[PDB]
This record gives sequence, structure tokens and C-alpha cells, in this order.
Amino acid sequence: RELAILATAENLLEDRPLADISVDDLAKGAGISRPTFYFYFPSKEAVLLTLLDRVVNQADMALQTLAENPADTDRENMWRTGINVFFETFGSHKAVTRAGQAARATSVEVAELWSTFMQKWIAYTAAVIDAERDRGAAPRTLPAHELATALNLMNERTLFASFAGEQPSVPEARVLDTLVHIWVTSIYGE
Amino acid sequence: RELAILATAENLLEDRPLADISVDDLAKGAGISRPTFYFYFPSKEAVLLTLLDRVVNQADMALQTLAENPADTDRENMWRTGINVFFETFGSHKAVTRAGQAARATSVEVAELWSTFMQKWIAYTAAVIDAERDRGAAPRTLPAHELATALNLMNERTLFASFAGEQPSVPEARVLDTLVHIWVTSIYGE
Ligand SMILES: CC(C)N1CCC2(CC1)CC(=O)c1cc(-c3ccc(C(=O)NCc4ccccc4)cc3)ccc1O2
Ligand SMILES: CC(C)N1CCC2(CC1)CC(=O)c1cc(-c3ccc(C(=O)NCc4ccccc4)cc3)ccc1O2
Repeated sequence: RELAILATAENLLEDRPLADISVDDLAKGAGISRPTFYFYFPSKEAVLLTLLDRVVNQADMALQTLAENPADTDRENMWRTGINVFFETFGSHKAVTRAGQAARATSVEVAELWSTFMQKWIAYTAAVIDAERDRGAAPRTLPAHELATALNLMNERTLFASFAGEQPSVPEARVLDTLVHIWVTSIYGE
Repeated sequence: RELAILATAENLLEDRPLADISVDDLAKGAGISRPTFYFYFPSKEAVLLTLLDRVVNQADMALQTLAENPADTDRENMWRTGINVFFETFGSHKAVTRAGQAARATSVEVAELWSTFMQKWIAYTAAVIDAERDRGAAPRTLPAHELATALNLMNERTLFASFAGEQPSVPEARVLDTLVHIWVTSIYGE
């Protein structure tokens, strides 16, 4: 029933925003009463928070698997494989991504959830850039953590604008090549 | 009196969000009645739209002046000078920038205003990258317009996160050097 509320909410977010979705709409869809819904979730906001949490953790766990299982290819394809975890994971959950992003303005818990994982992904990127510099593969240019921060923020804004079909945006079919180019040139360039 | 409403609103946005500012608060501050306020502006939303419009046009006009008056320095400093128009202009109007950005979620007019200028600044960046490639200064890598789009979206997200003191963010004293590095390496790198 928890899963049916989550699936119903993800389905309804494809067609319209959270503002335009009611607890009644969510309960109706999961085959339960308004009061039974409130046993599982304090609000329609708490339902989005859970969905965004699953997407963010799915992305995180897939990046952990990648880190532990290095791909055997040139650095450019190694980087593409990694940026692709975020392209595929968030790109398979566009509605939750769109509404998760809006909800950062209004929800302290969503803002904190996003803040914690971005800190984690930036720190991993900084550690990878430092390891590439120690092994002599990348030159010592910007502070690694400041470079990693800007490249992660770029990816957040650029992936999400592509997913939303925003004007302006990189066409979704071109966004992965675009971000890999900028990571590789900015990390390895003198 | 229009100017006094605008100045009052900019002042009040330093201390709290638009949601927490009333028409009465804006009228009080400009030394006028609620009804006299509504002669000048249909809403507190229309007041933000005007303020964001002044900032965006101040940025645009400063970039036009730069384009017409090339700085006489190496390419790296030419690019820094340009990114600095956005750093200084939006950085001198942090509260309007912060609330202008939030208001994109809720205001079609703010979303369209932002969309028009980003299209204009991306097109200028694409034309500059193409001119650098025609003169043999930059290699033909990514489509210029897709590169320009990603670099402009990076700058929007990275400048605004710095201004807001977001976690995570590039410290404001480091953000200009960070974006110039990534523009120069991604535009001139092979
Ligand atoms: C060549 C060798 C030295 N590398 C190859 C790559 C790897 C191991 C060592 C393995 C990997 O996969 C990898 C991945 C990231 C990464 C990618 C993208 C984001 C990213 O886009 N985050 C912003 C974001 C968040 C949420 C929504 C949208 C955007 C973050 C980190 C960094 C470093 C890596 O090292
Ligand atoms: C070396 C020679 C070939 N160039 C030198 C630079 C120049 C002439 C030719 C002159 C210039 O000043 C210049 C500036 C931009 C520019 C910079 C930043 C943004 C930018 O950050 N926009 C996103 C944004 C919007 C609003 C808030 C925050 C961020 C856009 C365009 C591009 C191209 C230029 O050509």
C-alpha cells in the first residue's frame, strides 16, 4: 500500500504538479481512504520526499557500484560512464526530478536531502581529481574541490533543463557528450 | 514614488522573502497608501518582475558596452572581464537575484524574462566561440551553441549558489577564477 501510494504519486506527477494533486487523488489511486493514506504519510509533500529519496539513493548506490568496478577504457569513457549514472537515473524519473527540484524552494527536508548528496558527489569528484593529479594524469590548476563543485552544479542545472525541455537547454540526446567534454577539458587542460 | 516602491522592495528583500512582505509593508516604506501603491503596480509580484528586469537589462547593457569596447589583454582576461559583468551585476543585487530565481517557479512572466535573456547571452557566446574557431584560435569540438548553453547554465547555477551561500557552493571570492578556468579549458581544449 505504501508502494501503491508512491507509484500513484509518481504516475500523477507525469501529468501535473504536486500543488494540483490532492491527498484524495493519491488515496483514490492506491485503492485506500484519505485517513488510511495519513497512516502511511503525513502529507503529499512527505510522499515526494520519499520518492526523491529513492531516486537520489538509486543514483548514489549506482555510483558506489561504478567506483568499486572500474570500467576498462580510456579516461574520456570512464568519465562518460560516471556522468551517465546521473543522466540515466534522474532521466528515468523526470517527474520526481522536476517536482523534487521545485520542492527545494519550499521544503527544508528536500533542500537538506539534496544538499547532503551533492556534498557527497562533489567530495568523491574532488578525491578522484586529486588522485588523477597525484598519479600525474591531470595538472594542478584549480583547487580540486572548487572545480568539482562547479562541474557538479553545471551537471545538476544542465541535466534538469534538458529533462524539462527548458528554453534554453541542451537537447537530451546531446547533453551527455556536452558535459563529458567540459569535465575532461576542465580537469585535464593546462 | 515608483522608484521609492522599487527601493523599499529591494531593501525589504535583503531581510526576508516576498511571501513574508505585504503590499502594506511596501506602501508604508514608500510613504504612500495601499490604494496609491496599486496605481503604480498590480501586485508585489509585479514589483519583483520590474526589479529583476532592471538587473537583467543592466547586465545586458554592460555586456553590449564590453562587446563594442574590446579589452586589450590575453584571451583568459578577455573572458574573465565578460563573466565579471554577471558576477558584479547580479552580485550587487543578491536579494533581487535570489527572489527573481525563486519567482521563476511561480511566475510565467519572470520565467519568460529569464528565458529571453539566457537565449540572448547563449547566442552571443555561441557566435563568439564560432568567430574564435573561424580565426583558428579554438578547435572545432562540441557544437558551439550546445557548449555555450552548458557554460551559461553552469554560470547561472554556480554564481547564484555562491551569492546565496548555499551548501554546496564555490566561495564567492573563488567563483570568478573557477568559471573562467572551465570556459577557457572547454572552449580552447582539444
Ligand atoms: C578516469 C578515472 C580517474 N575516473 C573515472 C570516473 C570515476 C572513477 C575514476 C568513476 C565515476 O563514475 C565518477 C563519477 C563522478 C561523478 C559524475 C557525475 C556527477 C554529477 O553529475 N553530479 C551532479 C548531479 C547530481 C544529481 C543530478 C544531476 C547532476 C558527480 C560525480 C565523479 C568521478 C568519478 O570517478
Ligand atoms: C577572447 C574573445 C574571443 N572574447 C572575449 C570575451 C568577449 C569578446 C570576445 C566579450 C565578453 O565579455 C563575453 C562575455 C560572454 C558571456 C559571459 C558570461 C555569460 C554568463 O555567465 N551567462 C550566464 C548567466 C546569466 C545571468 C546570471 C548568471 C549567469 C554569458 C556570456 C561571452 C562572450 C564574450 O565575448
